[PDB]
Amino acid sequence: ELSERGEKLPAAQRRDMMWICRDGDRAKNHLLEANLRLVVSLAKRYTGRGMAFLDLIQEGNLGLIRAVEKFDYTKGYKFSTYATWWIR
DNA sequence: AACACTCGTCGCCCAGAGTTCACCTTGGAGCCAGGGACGGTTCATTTGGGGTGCCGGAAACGGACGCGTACAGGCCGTATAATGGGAGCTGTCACGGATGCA
Repeated sequence: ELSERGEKLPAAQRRDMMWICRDGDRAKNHLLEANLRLVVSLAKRYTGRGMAFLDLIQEGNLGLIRAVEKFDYTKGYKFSTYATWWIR
């Protein structure tokens, strides 16, 4: 929003925003690397037909990306239950 | 064993078979002369008929044209919890050389 129709942002008001942006992206990454184990545990079951183990794993990884992007913590549910549907 | 009769065979002699040799007729075979009518040709009609180009238009007909419907394929989302694969079967030998360790 500040890019066009903004203000000459001072350093105190710019560096903090940049830092929190990087922090959020890093936290997202961290959750993904945490839950790849759930991804592989789910994808182990669909083997033996069509495509290979690693292809299934990477498709589950894409599904996990989608699940994290569309997750909602306010609902007070464990993340695994929501992510399983998207992985599948 | 002694004795007294009738029949082919031939020649000859006269008449015609039928054949030749050899005489008169007469229906010609055709040759030409003359006269149709005749069928092939040609040319006058003769209006009975074929003919037609185009259209008013009536109706089919071919298609455009606009606007509805139809599954096929695609996108999307599902909130207890569910957090590291089965399986592979492997009896070769020669052997040159790199090669990871010596």
